[PDB]
Amino acid sequence: KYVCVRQYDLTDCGAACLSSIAQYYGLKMSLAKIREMTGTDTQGTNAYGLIHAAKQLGFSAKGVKASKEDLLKDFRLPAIANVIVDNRLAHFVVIYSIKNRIITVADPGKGIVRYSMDDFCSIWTGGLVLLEPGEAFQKGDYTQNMMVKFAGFLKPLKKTVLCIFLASLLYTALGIAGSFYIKFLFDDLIKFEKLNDLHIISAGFAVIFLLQIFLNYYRSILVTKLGMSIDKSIMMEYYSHVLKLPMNFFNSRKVGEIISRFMDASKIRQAISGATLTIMIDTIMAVIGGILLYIQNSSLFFISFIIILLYGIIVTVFNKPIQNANRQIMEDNAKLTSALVESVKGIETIKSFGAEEQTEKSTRDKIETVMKSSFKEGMLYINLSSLTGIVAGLGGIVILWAGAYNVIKGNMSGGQLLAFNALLAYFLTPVKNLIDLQPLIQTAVVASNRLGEILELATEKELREDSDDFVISLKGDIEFRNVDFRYGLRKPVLKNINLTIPKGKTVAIVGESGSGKTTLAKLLMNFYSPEKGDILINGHSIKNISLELIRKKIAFVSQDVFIFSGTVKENLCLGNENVDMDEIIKAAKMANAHDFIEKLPLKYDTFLNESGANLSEGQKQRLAIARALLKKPDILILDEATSNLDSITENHIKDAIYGLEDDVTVIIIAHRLSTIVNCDKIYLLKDGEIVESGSHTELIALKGCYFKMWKQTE
Amino acid sequence: KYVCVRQYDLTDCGAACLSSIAQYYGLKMSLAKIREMTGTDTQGTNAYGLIHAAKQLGFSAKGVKASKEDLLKDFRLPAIANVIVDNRLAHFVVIYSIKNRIITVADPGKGIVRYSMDDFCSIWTGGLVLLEPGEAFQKGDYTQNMMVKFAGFLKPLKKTVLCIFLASLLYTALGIAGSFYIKFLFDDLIKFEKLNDLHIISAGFAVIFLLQIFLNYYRSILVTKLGMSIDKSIMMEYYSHVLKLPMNFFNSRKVGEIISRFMDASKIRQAISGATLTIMIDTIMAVIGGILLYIQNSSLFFISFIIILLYGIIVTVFNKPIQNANRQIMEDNAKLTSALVESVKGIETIKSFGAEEQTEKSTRDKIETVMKSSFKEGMLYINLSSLTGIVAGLGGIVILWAGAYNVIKGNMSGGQLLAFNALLAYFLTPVKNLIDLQPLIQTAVVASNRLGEILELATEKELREDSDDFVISLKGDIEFRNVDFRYGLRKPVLKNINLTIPKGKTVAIVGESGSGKTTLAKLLMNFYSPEKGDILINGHSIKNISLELIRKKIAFVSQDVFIFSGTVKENLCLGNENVDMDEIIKAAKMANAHDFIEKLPLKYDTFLNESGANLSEGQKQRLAIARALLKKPDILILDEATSNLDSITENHIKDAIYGLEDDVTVIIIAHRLSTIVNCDKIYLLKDGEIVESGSHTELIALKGCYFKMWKQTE
Ligand SMILES: CCCCCCCC/C=C/CCCCCCCC(=O)O[C@@H](COC(=O)CCCCCCCCCCCCCCC)COP(=O)([O-])OCC[N+](C)(C)C
Ligand SMILES: Nc1ncnc2c1ncn2[C@@H]1O[C@H](COP(=O)(O)OP(=O)(O)O)[C@@H](O)[C@H]1O
Ligand SMILES: Nc1ncnc2c1ncn2[C@@H]1O[C@H](COP(=O)(O)OP(=O)(O)O)[C@@H](O)[C@H]1O
Ligand SMILES: [Mg+2]
Ligand SMILES: [Mg+2]
Repeated sequence: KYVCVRQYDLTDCGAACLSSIAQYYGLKMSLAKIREMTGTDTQGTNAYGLIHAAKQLGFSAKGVKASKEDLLKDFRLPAIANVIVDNRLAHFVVIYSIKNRIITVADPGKGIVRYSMDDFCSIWTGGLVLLEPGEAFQKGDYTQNMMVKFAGFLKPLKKTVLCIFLASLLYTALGIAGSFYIKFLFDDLIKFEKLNDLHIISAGFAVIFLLQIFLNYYRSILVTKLGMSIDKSIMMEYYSHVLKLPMNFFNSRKVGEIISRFMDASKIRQAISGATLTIMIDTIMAVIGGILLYIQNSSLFFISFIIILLYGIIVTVFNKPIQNANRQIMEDNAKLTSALVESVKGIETIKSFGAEEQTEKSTRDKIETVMKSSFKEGMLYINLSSLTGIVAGLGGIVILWAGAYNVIKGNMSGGQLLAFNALLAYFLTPVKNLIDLQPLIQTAVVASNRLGEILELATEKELREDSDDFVISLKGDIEFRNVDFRYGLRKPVLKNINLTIPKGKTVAIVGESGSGKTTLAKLLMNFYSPEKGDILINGHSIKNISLELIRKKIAFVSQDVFIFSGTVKENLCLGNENVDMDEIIKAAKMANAHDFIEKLPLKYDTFLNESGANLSEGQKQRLAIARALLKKPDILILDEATSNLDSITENHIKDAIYGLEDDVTVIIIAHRLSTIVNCDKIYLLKDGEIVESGSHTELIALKGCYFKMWKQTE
Repeated sequence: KYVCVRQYDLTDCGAACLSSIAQYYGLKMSLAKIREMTGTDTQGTNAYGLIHAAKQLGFSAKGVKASKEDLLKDFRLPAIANVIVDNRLAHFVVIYSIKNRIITVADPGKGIVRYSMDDFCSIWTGGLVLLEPGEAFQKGDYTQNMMVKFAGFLKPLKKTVLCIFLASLLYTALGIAGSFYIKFLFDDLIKFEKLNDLHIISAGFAVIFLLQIFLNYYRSILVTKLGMSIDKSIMMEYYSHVLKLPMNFFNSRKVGEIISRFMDASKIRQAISGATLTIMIDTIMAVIGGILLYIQNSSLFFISFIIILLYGIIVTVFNKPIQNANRQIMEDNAKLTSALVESVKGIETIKSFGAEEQTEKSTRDKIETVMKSSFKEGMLYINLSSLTGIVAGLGGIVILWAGAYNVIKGNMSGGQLLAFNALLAYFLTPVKNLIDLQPLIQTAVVASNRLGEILELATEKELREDSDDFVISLKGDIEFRNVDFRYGLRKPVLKNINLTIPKGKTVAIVGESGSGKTTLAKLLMNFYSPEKGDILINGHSIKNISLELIRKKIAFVSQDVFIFSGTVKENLCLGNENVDMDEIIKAAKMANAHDFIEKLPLKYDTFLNESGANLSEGQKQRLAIARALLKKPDILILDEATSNLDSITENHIKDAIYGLEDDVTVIIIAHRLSTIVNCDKIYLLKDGEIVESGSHTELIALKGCYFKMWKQTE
């Protein structure tokens, strides 16, 4: 069988292909784990990541660039081929069989498809990855059934589910009892002209219906409460786990990918609470209805069974094409909305270049594509509805025909036929719902896998080693031994930095843009870990210091500061909750912010709308600096904290942090060389290694890269 | 009556309040016209904007701060009051009546509400705007009916609407004829034991049903085609008008506000093609069904009429609360999504400050609020469904009861009762749909107004003056006369900006961040117009040159560069539709971009994913510079176009610009002073003024702000 693992996101096509190959060869594991192994980033994965993950997964993989002629030759069928769609997006596919000019490929985006050779090589890039099990490829099933894990949420709520079951049973029994009103009307009351009996029986059936309505009300309230509880539990569990995952999880994913998993909570709930309750109620409901129908007449029961069989066959046949059309519509709508967002976000360039006519044409073409996909799905739905209506109406007419024939033959009465028509609802609707549960359960299973593969990921605290409790301070020499680092599986950023930062000293790191300075700042702060080597504080390894203390004694002022929607009192007290106002005022004094914030409306409680969109960039930078010095750190890192600020405020903060109390280490990452000349030591980093060090005068005396940069920049 | 104009967006509370006041006083205008009159930006309007718009509208408006005791006294009741909603939003409300300690206020976000004086004063800021009509307040109704305007898309589609109407009439007639099968069964066939007649009549009714199904198929296909056509037409008209609007429309609105009308298009279409057709079909079909039911039996028809009256009353009663609950749910979901996006985007700061615990608490609280709103709406729906089910089921039971009574009394037969039960569908479903049209029509009207206020806005071309056809190029001295400017209604950016760029000589403009240099760059390109004075080229006013020529002969490289999703060639040729590859290569060389593009996969057709997300900042900026020089301009503006470049590329672009042929004017807006020294003339901008002009030699010698900044920044 050709395994085709669906891709959950837009950037895990290669991971999906590798998972498909592994499952075909007998190894099934989490797709999130493989996506971590392949070094998948926000820009998808590449061939090298696939080969590396296959090699370290047990396979014996290799890469090869081949033309169309090489495909005619013989080799291992299950290979991964890099393809390009629409002179556009680059995907990966799994070739499963090279037949006569026709190639079967599993594409994670679409499914199992057949491409003729010519168009395949038109879209297939020359790259190719060959896989084959090696010496150590122990087969396994390292994954867990995730519907059971989420269904375990029903254990605390067994009292609510039990009441729903009883209410549903009583509702069904009352409805079945009340469906015989039409039988009692024609066979007994109308025929014999009984009036008092008519009134009494009608009043009794009205009371029965009112009881049925009350039971439905109670059951609906209970079901709504159960669904809300399950939704809240699932969303809160997912969010609580996500907030603890390491930093390499957030930089390998987009905001949309993380946020969209919340809808998966409702998708799972719709089958955890809905599908199970529907099954339990409708199985007994349909069994009772079928027994009663067979009691009424066997032939009519068989006719109704044939009707429901035809309905189920039609629905099962139409299942997959409808979901394919829905996926295509979703893709087209995403493309159209992305184009609209891009064209309205860069409207200034379009206006300047006079491209308002071609943008309109492109948008119209995308709208046409969306309409074509919508028409395809609508035609599918119309065909399905027409077939279902034919089946239902012709079955009803045939049931009436056969019932009239049976009444004529004397096998049954007219009231019995009308009672059969009434019980047809209580027999067919449960089975109809049971059949219709199939599309919901598949979507719920997909969402359960998508949301629960993340829950298996180890958090940041679980990956840490054993910590030594005798360390209570981070004051001391900061030693960078031979440190390697690379963001995932890209080219290395840091190669052989080996430096020492003395305690209580103002140290500066300068270099070209995109050279590995912010990377060093994040490495010191324990975001990510060095691939090779160690980082030491006061002679102690960075891995042996508790994560809570390491994040509480190191303050960061990033290049792209972030301010959350809230009061200034809350934006300046993100971590701690018990802090005096005097400390906040003192912290804002050194950042040249208190005078600015005082001019704002009210006091240190003004709400910052839209992540501080009313704020300006320099003001937010001052706020971030104030927060950093408010944290009272042992090490303070300023990653270009004065890039936007004017000369006066920059000088003010420079003299403020220059004369700080206590032996608090200060590191300043600078792009403009003239900004800092008074730093105790200056480190020159060019392409991932330090080349020069010392005081500013010392590097000037020693002719080298620093002097050339100073001369060409000043 | 108390007028309460609801707000269409999140930033038009003050505009909605002013519109409500005007409508209360007899003047009705478009909300978009008022919104642009108030100077509403993306952060909303304030008291000054409302006062200015009211004075422009003929009112005699004033602004004053009021205390709690001030409300005790008497003043003009219809006044706008600034309030603070949930310590987050600076909203505006319209006070209408001051009753005994209870204040009636129209809030555009909620409706007409009543606040206790204590609670209001707790949520009411001291500010107050008093409005009163002046000498010139000629009333009117300066707006059009958007529903009638959007109903004009049915004119070319009058043939399709006619086919649908005829098919629906035939379908309804066939169904009404086929509903008598059960009447023929019991009164004629079963009673008299007719078998061959039974088979013949059953076959005939089956054929009738098949014809009905075919008619439904054809009508559904036509309806789908009609809906798709109308939706596409509305969407394309809206986008075509939006692309032609001035820039003050695009920077006063968010991206979401502009994009959200593409769903309003579908909302309008749902009533353009749904409401009219439903009315036309259902009125006639309900009339026929009611006449037939009255023919069958008068008392049962009256019972069914009472049933449908009760259903309509219940639906009308439950209309408003359901939509209020839905709006509340939408607001809460939007808040939760915004919080989730904020938390995910700023995960680095949360981790660095160890604030995962409190972010989880805030998200849980927002989830709880969402669940509360969801439960309120669910309970409203449960109550509505229970009442409707009671009415329907008890009506059916009562109809069966009264029909049996009439059959016993001899006023009708059993088959007549069964036929009445059958025709109950064709009588009750039409009126049910007509009653259910109310939520669709109101939402469609709101969406139509929202989408059509924009279409009344004047485009960029319509606001221009007469164009001089004798102007063919913009090569000449560029004179800024006494020029004032201010974005929207904020603090003015330029005061007396007066300067002269010589023809063909490279000139630089320097200053602080947020000083008003990019504003000058936009002003020279007809984005926005100066409040006072004129801008001239070669003695010709900027307002007398065709907008097509101005945008064609001026090239702009903004501080932020936008790259559109597409091949490099398409981006480099955004405006012109015809150009040879040699010029593209030549332009790329002088911007130091050709070498980078060569190393990319493919040569120049490399599609740039996600608006060029693959490229770096320097690569994007070099590509934009290449595009601008490819434009072949007469004036080239570089608004900080060398910031992200390294020194080598900076020098290459610098001496490429200095090596430009022809007398092409070059303007360079520079932040770093050292970046430009060789410019022919330098203008210094500090506060909306040029205080010092000249080359580097004289400006350094002359003591002033430029000398101080050069000394303190180098
Ligand atoms: C909650 C949602 C409910 C929605 C339904 C809304 C309606 C609800 C209420 C409906 C009741 C009122 C509607 C009319 C009912 C009688 C009509 C009829 O048969 O015609 C006859 C009624 O004249 C009579 O003789 C009266 C005797 C009543 C017969 C039994 C009716 C059973 C309905 C159960 C009662 C309702 C229980 C209420 C429970 C809901 C007239 O023709 P006749 O045969 O010649 O009459 C002989 C005497 N005569 C010559 C003097 C006239
Ligand atoms: N989040 C990320 N994911 C993948 N690669 C990154 C990320 N951030 C930076 N890089 C890469 O690492 C290199 C180092 O950049 P960085 O150290 O951030 O520059 P700077 O030191 O100027 O802040 C860059 O060339 C960039 O391509
Ligand atoms: N899109 C806008 N809407 C409203 N006000 C703006 C907008 N852009 C700029 N401003 C205001 O006008 C001034 C113009 O500054 P600007 O020329 O952008 O500075 P710079 O030359 O450093 O880019 C700014 O101080 C800002 O407050
Ligand atoms: Mg950086
Ligand atoms: Mg600028």
